[PDB]
Amino acid sequence: KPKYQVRWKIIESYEGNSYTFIDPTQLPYNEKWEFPRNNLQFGKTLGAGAFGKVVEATAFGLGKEDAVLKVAVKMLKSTAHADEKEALMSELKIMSHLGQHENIVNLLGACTHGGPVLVITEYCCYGDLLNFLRRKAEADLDKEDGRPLELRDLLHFSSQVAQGMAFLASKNCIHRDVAARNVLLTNGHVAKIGDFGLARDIMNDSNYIVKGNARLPVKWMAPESIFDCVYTVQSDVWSYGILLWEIFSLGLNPYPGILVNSKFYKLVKDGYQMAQPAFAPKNIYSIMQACWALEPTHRPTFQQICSFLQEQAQEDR
Repeated sequence: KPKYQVRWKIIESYEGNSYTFIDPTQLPYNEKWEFPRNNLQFGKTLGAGAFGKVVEATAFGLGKEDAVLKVAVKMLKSTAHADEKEALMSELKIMSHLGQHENIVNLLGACTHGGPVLVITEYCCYGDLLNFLRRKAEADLDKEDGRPLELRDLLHFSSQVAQGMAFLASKNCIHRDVAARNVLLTNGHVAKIGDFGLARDIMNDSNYIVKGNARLPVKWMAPESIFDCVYTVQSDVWSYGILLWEIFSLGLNPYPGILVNSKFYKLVKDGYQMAQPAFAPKNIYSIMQACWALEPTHRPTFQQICSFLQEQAQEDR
């Protein structure tokens, strides 16, 4: 139409050489997540998109009777396209199924009776990584005032996302939209990877380009995804290299000013790459370059990258 959808996938297998993915529609909703709508106290909108919004709420009695806890709750618009209504449910499901991790935005519960479906996730008080970076980069002190960004901060964001990604990969999960806009920062500026597409307006985002069938983040995509339509863990690693660029350029748009052709697609497949970002050390740039290997199997792994970046961040004796 297009409709709202999150583009995560989970592999069943495995055996082709072809992938068969889980149909989330057939997954069961575990009722353990159910939370009373009235035990939520709604607050400010964290982001409102074309298909729905993401709202901050205060939850009472979640996981413990006395608990008071700031949460993020996802919801669709009143005029929801019949499903969608299911995509939000899928949702949820894929996400039950994955389990918890420190560096992913975690599911906390859901409201499925007494009104429209609500999905309760972890609240992230500093918002998305992209805006944070851009807000610290802007030169005006009435807006932002704080400690100056340093290399160690950028390494922390990078290793924290890599770790979250290493987890998903371990659980046969392909994100399909790793990007600074989808990394959210929690207490102590700890990075978490999720999907914040509901909060954004996809129809007027120059990052999402009509590629025949759908509207895809082509600048963050491996050549074989464009191609060719192949998505893998290695394909998410390519997107991570783009994310690395996003981080070490402090929020600049990838391939800045490049006319997204053709042609552009062919040039990338024939091995065009972005120049070194302003604030990337040579050795971080060489991670980017490795993430953009034309041979998917020559790309590094999230765990490798994670370890390397945790090592680099280590303050000397």
